[PDB]
Amino acid sequence: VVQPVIVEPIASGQGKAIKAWTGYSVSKWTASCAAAEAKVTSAITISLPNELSSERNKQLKVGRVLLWLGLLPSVSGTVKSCVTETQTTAAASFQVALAVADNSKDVVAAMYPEAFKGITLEQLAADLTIYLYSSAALTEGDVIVHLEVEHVRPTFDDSFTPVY
Amino acid sequence: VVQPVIVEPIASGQGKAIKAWTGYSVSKWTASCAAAEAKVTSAITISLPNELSSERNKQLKVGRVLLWLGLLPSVSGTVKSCVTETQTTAAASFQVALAVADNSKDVVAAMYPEAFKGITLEQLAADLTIYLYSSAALTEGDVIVHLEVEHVRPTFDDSFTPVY
Amino acid sequence: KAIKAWTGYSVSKWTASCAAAEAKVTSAITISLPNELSSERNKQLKVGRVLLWLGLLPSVSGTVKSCVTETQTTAAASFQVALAVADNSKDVVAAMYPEAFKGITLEQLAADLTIYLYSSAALTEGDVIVHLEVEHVRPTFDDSFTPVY
RNA sequence: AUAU
RNA sequence: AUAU
Repeated sequence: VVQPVIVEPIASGQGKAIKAWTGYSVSKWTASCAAAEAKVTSAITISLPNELSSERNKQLKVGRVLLWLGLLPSVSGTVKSCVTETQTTAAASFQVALAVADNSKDVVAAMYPEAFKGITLEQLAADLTIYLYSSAALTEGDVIVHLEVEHVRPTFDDSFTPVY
Repeated sequence: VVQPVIVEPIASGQGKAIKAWTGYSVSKWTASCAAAEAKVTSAITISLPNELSSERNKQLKVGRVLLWLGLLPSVSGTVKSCVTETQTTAAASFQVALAVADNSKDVVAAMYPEAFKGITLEQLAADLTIYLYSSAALTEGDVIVHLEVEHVRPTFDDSFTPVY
Repeated sequence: KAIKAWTGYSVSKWTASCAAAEAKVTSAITISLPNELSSERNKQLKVGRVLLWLGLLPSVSGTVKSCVTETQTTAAASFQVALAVADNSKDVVAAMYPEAFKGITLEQLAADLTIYLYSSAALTEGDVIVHLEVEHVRPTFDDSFTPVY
């Protein structure tokens, strides 16, 4: 039997949003890029936001990392990123990366399910780095790297600080 | 209906002792305090006592923490303490302490329920410090700081070191 | 009798080469993880029993000692603290570490502790090969192929 | 073997 | 995600 199918076309914002894990919550930050000459791989350090910085909030567990890449309207060359482990020549990140966000493709993203699981939010901040590459020269703000990280939902959100 | 009540007086030792958590035990150590002039906040590094120093032992997780303050009979000014995250200006500890041991009040202790939870015993020793303030000059020996820490009853000291 | 590993735990064995040093010097060797255990995720694996060998060359004569103990300030002190030391003067040239590193992460093994080597006589690089075997929870990942997109 |  |  041959089922005739019709492919209804989707508009941009219509992708399935991925819900987080029961008892986890996604938080997202942005990292503005550095300036660099063409074909230079730059490193960007993952900086934790603030809420996720107290000693209790730091020990949180991670468990799905999504890499976005919001380059601006006038950029031209190919741009790439990957969140890998701190590499010793930067470019090599791209040779091990389990996923690379390339603007050359339809979706400029990278997802890391089963890759950085069970890591401490602080651990994420320490043994991994974000790498950026572009075949053109970048200026202080062309590529804004979005990092979205799932982690156990915190306990402080639940109470007031006692008094006394 | 109005309930008549009599408030029978408690002497000193008569306070309730707080029991630990099933699967936990409390270790206590003393930290003698160095000398300093009046109105100066000093820093005291939390040093791990020996049982809790081997690597297996170093990773027990922390539960609730209690801070005592045993100052000797000839002291006079106000004395204050707290265990906060290693502050950049010793005196700011007091602006962020969720509990302060002021000797101006009846009980000279500070407890830390729901704060510091889940941290590693080594982490305690690393990213936190004790601060002591007094309105008068101190000499090495007054104000022995007592620190009592809850942690997973160690699996370790349930066996001898092997032979051959 | 060969010691079986634990259910779940598999044993990883790897070597490290001698450093070429002078007589009576306690040198230090850094434990570095073998590539298979090198991913961010594999590093989080928990350690179990750890064993230490000593595969010295047939002509090396003198006493050779080794122990795997927490990173030291004064290398030689390792021996005064080592829960087990490997000698060649003894019938057995091993150091078994039961209950001593039980809850550690492979990552911590590579950071928190080091390997030390003493020899009464001076050594050439490669005179003594060090074998270190670590029980670690079997990595889940070995059962999947890396995705392709 | 055990533990959370 | 797994899986306990």
